Amino acid sequence: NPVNRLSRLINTQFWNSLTRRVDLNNVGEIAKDTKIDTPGAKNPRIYVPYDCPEQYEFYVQASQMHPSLKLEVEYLPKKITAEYVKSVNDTPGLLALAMEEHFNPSTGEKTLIGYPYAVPGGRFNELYGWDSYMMALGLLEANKTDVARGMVEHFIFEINHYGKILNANRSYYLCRSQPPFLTEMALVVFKKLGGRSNPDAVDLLKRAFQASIKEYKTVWTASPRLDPETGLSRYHPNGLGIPPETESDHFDTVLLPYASKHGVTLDEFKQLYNDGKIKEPKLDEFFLHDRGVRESGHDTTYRFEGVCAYLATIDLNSLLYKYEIDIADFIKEFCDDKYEDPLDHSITTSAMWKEMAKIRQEKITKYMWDDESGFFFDYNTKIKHRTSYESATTFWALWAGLATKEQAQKMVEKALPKLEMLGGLAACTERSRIRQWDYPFGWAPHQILAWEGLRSYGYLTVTNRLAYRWLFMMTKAFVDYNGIVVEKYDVTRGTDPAATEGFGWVNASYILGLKYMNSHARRALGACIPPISFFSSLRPQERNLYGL
Ligand SMILES: OC[C@H]1O[C@H](O[C@H]2O[C@H](CO)[C@@H](O)[C@H](O)[C@H]2O)[C@H](O)[C@@H](O)[C@@H]1O
Repeated sequence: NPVNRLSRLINTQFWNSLTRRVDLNNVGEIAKDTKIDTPGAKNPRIYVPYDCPEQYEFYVQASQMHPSLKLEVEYLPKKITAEYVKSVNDTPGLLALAMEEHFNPSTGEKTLIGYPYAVPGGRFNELYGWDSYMMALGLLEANKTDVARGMVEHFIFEINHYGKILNANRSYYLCRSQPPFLTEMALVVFKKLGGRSNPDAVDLLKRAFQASIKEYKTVWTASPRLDPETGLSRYHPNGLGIPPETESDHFDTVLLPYASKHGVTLDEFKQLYNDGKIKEPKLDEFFLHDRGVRESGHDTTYRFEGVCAYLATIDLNSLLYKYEIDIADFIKEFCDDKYEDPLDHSITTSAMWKEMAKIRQEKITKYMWDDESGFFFDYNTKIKHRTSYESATTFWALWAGLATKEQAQKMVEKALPKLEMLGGLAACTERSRIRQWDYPFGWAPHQILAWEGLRSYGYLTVTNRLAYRWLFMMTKAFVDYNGIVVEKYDVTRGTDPAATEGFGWVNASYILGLKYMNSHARRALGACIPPISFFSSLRPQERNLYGL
């Protein structure tokens, strides 16, 4: 049965293939980076913060065992400047992450070994920000918790030492980030470890919310990201120059007009721009929006390219609402409703946080919600106007819990039909739109968040329907492509003419979706029954379970 075959592969072979753990021997296997080709990328390299002498010894000694790798270890400055990262552009490296202390019981000798984590797979050998929530959900269903806990330990380390949750842990990501899930990601691992019963669980919960509170204040509600007028946050990374990790050809088309304006060859224009010599304001802004699109994880989409820096997205501000609610709960329970940030000595109560979320919910509705169309749009903070682009991320409002019941149903009735395709939810409506993250492409995170969001607001029959559509499409591809799991899916079309690891959040979308399926539906999936045929075959009251 292909449903059980795919599931079984995801739970065992796939996650193991994607799992990474740093020991002394595997460095340079973990440090492999194909995305940046340049003379500095030939030898493996790791960067370490100035706070971690013990980690420095670990990796330094790692180079001493296997000089074959020619691995180079380098400390990092206490203050990491945008200019500084531009300097390591041509000499990249992997960033150290959380380490687990393991003591010899007889002789007490302490050895360091990395916490486990999952990579998205393939070209991406690093821990990524918003993939890791998706994967951790799937790993907790596969009952590998240590892999999920490791990533939480990593996000904590990322926030303290690197100042935010990184797009991924590499030199060239140090100014970027990605949509925050840390609060909810901490809760689901807390509950799996046994909750308050487990003292290690409670410890972890506190450290993750301590870090979450700092990420909130110092990153997302700080400037430049925070818009003072609206009080809503935008994606505004401080990265400088042209991002190294793209294709050498990638930007050549937009750069070429500027080079001709400056009368030099493009390859010279590239170098002189990265040397700061050319000052072009209009182009400096473009690359600013580019880095903002890469911080949104949606690179690339038409609602963003040339648009989103100034944009306050339903995406980010929804996940912030979840942060504010989660933080409030944490303080009221474990902090006795009094929390004083040890950094700035700021006292806060749950009532205050619960307040802050109420204002956010008000201001989101003010600047975003549209009752006629049923969508949450994004607000441009520069020109002070609302976007017309209909996006699938509007369901994050449900996932966060900031929408009113009235908003939700108007959104289910009016908004959902335009996003619901054969394979589930397209990333945006056809009218709103060949880019990557636009129609006709569905993406796993969009599905996962909408499933749980729709469930919280009381529609799980819609989730059953949308999950069937997605799992059917994934199952048919598994059998038609002979075990190949593909990263991207066209939800409006059918099949076509190393997948041993799959792709992390696609794997997780499959299992998370199957929880919503009863045994009748799982069997229909094994037969590769299309949704139209499956639904029409059900007794009318069973068909109600799918919202039909
Ligand atoms: O072209 C390089 C870009 O790759 C990443 O973005 C993709 O990979 C991530 C992990 O799969 C996803 O979270 C993301 O949604 C994808 O768009 C990276 O995030 C970008 O910064 C790179 O520029």
